[PDB]
Amino acid sequence: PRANTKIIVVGGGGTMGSSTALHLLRAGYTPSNITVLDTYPIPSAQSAGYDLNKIFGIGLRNKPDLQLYLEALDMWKNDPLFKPFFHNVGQMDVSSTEEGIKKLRMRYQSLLDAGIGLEKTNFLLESEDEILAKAPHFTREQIKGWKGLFCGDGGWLAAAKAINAIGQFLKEQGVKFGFGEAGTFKKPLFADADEKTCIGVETVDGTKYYADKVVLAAGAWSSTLVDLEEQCVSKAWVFAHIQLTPAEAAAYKNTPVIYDGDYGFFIEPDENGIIKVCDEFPGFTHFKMHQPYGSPVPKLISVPRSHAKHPTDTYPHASEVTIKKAINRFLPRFNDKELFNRAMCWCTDTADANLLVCEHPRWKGFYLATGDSGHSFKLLPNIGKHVVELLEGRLESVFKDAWRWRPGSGDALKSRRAAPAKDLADMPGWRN
Ligand SMILES: *Cc1cc2c(cc1C)nc1c(=O)[nH]c(=O)nc-1n2C[C@H](O)[C@H](O)[C@H](O)COP(=O)(O)OP(=O)(O)OC[C@H]1O[C@@H](n2cnc3c(N)ncnc32)[C@H](O)[C@@H]1O
Ligand SMILES: O=C(O)CSC[C@@]1(O)OC[C@@H](O)[C@@H](O)[C@@H]1O
Repeated sequence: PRANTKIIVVGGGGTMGSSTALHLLRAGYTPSNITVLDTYPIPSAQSAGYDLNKIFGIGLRNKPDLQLYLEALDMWKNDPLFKPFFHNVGQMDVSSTEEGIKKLRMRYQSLLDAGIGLEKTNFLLESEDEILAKAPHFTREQIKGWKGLFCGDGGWLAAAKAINAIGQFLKEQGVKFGFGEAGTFKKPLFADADEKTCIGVETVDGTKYYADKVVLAAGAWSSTLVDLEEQCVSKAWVFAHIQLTPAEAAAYKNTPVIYDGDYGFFIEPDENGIIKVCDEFPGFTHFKMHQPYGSPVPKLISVPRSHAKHPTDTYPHASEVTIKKAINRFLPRFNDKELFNRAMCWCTDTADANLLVCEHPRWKGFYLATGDSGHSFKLLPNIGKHVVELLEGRLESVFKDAWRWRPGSGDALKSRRAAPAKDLADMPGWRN
C-alpha cells in the first residue's frame, strides 16, 4: 500500500522531481518513506527551474499536450500552493516576416482545430492598433509590419519561488533528503546480478539507499547517469538580465510576455525591476567523456556544465549577440542597459519533444521521469500526478504511449528544433 511503500526521487530538488515528491505526499505516501536525493538542496541551484520566471503558454505539438496544458492551467489558477506564482498577463507572439506570419496564422488555426473553443481566449492581431492595445510599451514605428497572436490564458510563472514552495512543504512534512555527494546518484542497486530488480541507489560518496521504487528525475543530467541510448540529448539555453528603475518599469507593468521565434522573448520586470531576456536558437551541447550506468563502456555524451558549480561561467559570445538583438527588437529604449547574471540553463531533448516517463525496460522498480525537452516548467503542478500514476500502473495510454521507452525513434540532437545543436567546444567566450 502507499503508506508502506518507500520511494527514492533522484533529482527531487528540481522540476519533475519536486512535483513527483509533492504528489506522493498528496496520494498518501508516508513522508519518512520518501527520500529526495539531489546534489543541491531544494530548490536546486542548478535546476532548470531555478529561475526568476518561466512562460506559461499553450502548445499543441504532441498528442498529450492539450490535456497536460489544461490540467496545469487549472492548477496554476486554483491550487493554493501554486496560484500565488502564476501571473496571467497573457502572451503575444509576433512576427514581421512572411514565413513568421504564416507560422503565427497556422498556429492560430491549429488552436481552433482542437474544436474545444480556444478561439474565445486566443486571437490573431492583424493591425498595429490591436498590438498596441495589448502591449502599450511599443511604439508605432517599432511595430510597423508586425502581426500578432495573443493567447489570453497564459502569462509567466515565478519559477524558483514555486519549487521552493513545494520544498517548504516537503520539509515541513518530514520528507528525507540527501544533498552533495550523499545526494548525488551514482548507480542503481539490484537484488541480483541479472539487474532485473532495482532495490535502491548508491550515491557517489558510497551511501546506499534502499526503496521499493526509484524515480530518475535528473533533468539534463539523466542521460549522463544511466544509459538512455541517445533518446535524450542535453542542451543549454541562455538568458541575461537587465535592471530597470521603478519609473522605467512602470510602462511594463502587467504587460503580456512578448515572443518572436526569430528573436526570443522577454518577461515583464519582477518586483525588483528585473527583466529577463532569452534569445531563440536550437541550444548548445557540451559533449564530454562520461560513463552512464547500464553502458558497458564510456559514451560521448552532452554533459551539463553547471553554473551553480562554476558560477564564473556565463555564455558564448554568439549568445551575447543574439540576446542583444532581442533587446533591440523588443526593448530598444534599453539598448544601453548593462546585461548581467548571464547564464546557461540546461534541458534534455527527446527526438519528438515528448517526455520520457516510463519504467526502465530491464530494471524493474526503476522509473525514468525526464525528456523535459525545454518546455516542461509549466507542468510543475501536474506532472508529478502522472509519475505517481505510472509508479502505480495506472497511467492512461495517451500519456503512456507518448512517454514510452523508445530508443532509435529519431535524432534528438536536432529534435523538433531548426538544426542540430552546436557544441560549446566550438563556441568561444563562456568560460570568460
Ligand atoms: C533552460 C531554460 C529552460 C526553460 C526556459 C528557459 C531556459 C533558459 N523557459 C521555459 C518556459 O518559458 N516555459 C517552460 O515551460 N519551460 C521553460 N524552460 C524549461 C524548463 O526549465 C525545463 O523543461 C524543466 O524545468 C525541466 O525539469 P527537470 O526536472 O527535468 O530538470 P530540473 O528541473 O533541472 O531538475 C533536475 C535535477 O536533477 C538534479 N541532479 C542532477 N544530477 C543529479 C544526481 N546525480 N543526483 C541527484 N540529483 C541530480 C539537479 O540538481 C536538478 O535539481
Ligand atoms: O514552452 C514554452 O511555453 C516556453 S519554452 C522557453 C524556452 O526558452 O525554453 C528553452 C527552449 O525550449 C527554448 O527554445 C524556449 O524558447
